[PDB]
Amino acid sequence: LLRCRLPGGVITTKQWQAIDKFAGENTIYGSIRLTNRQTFQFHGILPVHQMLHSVGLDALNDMNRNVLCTSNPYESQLHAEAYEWAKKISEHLLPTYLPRKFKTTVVIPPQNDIDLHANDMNFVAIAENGKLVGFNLLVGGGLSIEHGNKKTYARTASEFGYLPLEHTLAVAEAVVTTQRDWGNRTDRKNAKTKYTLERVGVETFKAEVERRAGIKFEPIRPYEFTGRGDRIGWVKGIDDNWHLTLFIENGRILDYPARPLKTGLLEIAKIHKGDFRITANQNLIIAGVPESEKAKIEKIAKESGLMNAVTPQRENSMACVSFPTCPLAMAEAERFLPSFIDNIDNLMAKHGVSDEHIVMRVTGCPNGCGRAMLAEVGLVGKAPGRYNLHLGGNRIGTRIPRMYKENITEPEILASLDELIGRWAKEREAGEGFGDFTVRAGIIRPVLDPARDLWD
Ligand code: SRM
Ligand code: SF4
Ligand SMILES: [K+]
Repeated sequence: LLRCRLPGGVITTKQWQAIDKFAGENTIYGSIRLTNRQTFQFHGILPVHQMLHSVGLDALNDMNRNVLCTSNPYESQLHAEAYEWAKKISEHLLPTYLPRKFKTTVVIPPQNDIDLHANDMNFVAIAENGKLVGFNLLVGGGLSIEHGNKKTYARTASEFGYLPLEHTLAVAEAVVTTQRDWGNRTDRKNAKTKYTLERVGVETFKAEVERRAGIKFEPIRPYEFTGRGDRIGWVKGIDDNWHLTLFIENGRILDYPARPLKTGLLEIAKIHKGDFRITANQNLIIAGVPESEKAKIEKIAKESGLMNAVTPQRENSMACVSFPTCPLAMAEAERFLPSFIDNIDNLMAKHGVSDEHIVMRVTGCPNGCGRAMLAEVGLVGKAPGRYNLHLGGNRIGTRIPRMYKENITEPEILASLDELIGRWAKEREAGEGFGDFTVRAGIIRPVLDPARDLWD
């Protein structure tokens, strides 16, 4: 279990070949596991720092996790600057000791693919005339909970205000230090930023950040999100460039009988002009493909089974690693997701909603790595084969789903969804998401203030 610092999930084709080699020859599993934080993991390492350092990669006292950045913006030209900033914040935050681990993102509306509400500090990019002018700052997200411990809770980030580009690093540093100083000095399970904010208050925390940064926040600049999914397939970039996002189930890159996913990515890496981008949805973008090269790349991806069509449901589902490698796993996640979505796909077809999707996530234990606490339908592992079923989040990921059923099995989960999906298929308003529908139709009460109303 070794993880690399890879801001924005951008990795070169050279770096890819290096990690592909190591993964194959020096680990028990032989796989490359793309994570939902835009980096990769090796499992069962049997020097790695030299191998990493040799291609210019460094694995993260340092409570800082990988800084995320919207991987495939609709306004393609914005990525370069946003990525440059994610990278600078990353280097800037590198060693103070944080009470708990600190997570940061750079978001480019209208996409919340990085799932900002699961993070401590978020910089939402504001652009004027194709140029970034500043960031809206949202602080305090965190999903980790402890079963039956009403003192823990998932929380969404709070808006602090807008800041011109020039103040970015000063503000980033100020949030980190304020949290470091005010974080709970006694208990580890309450030292996270989401808890500090609720203890001292957003305005109190905010005022301190302004004092330390040497700035005064301006009012929030308008922004909205329309989704969190990747743009599977070919999308037109800038110039004559194209981006091919490949759906990779569970982000597990391995050669399977008749689906040489790993070798395929190696073949592509060898002829690929630009680089790759690991997404927050555990997928991979082959970025900067000249129009003339599309066919070459597509042929390989197609042959290798990297372009096998899946339903929109499968593309919008996610699970954490869990067993067999995670020591904290309570129930299967990555290994349960595939057949579970086979079941959900059947249910979607049965109700005539096969072209629809429900943001569905499974996390193997309450730590919440699979980000089930920001899903429309979240499954939270409680024991072997048993999960807590949560409903009521929304497509864009700005609402925490309340627990609907507790410690139930797959057959029980499937029966409840069969029924709920049916009602949604028939009673929903035009373009209404499943999560919103369960809340509208009174199937589940919404979570309006997590620190106070998440638990029944
Ligand atoms: C690989 C990854 C899951 C995935 O399927 O993509 C994952 C995997 C693990 N996470 Fe996580 N976490 C990962 C994203 C997150 C997220 C979601 C996110 O950041 O977008 C969360 C929820 C958000 C949050 O932090 O509140 C998350 C909250 C945790 C926690 C609980 C943190 C807390 O504040 O209490 C732990 C346990 C701990 O650190 O104590 C943890 C622990 C772990 C460990 C490293 C278990 C351990 O401590 O020994 C898991 C490794 C399993 C394995 O065998 O590989 N992981 N984990 C995601 C790796 C991110 C990365 O590259 O660093
Ligand atoms: S949610 Fe739990 S089981 Fe899943 S990877 Fe994180 S710590 Fe392990
Ligand atoms: K995926």
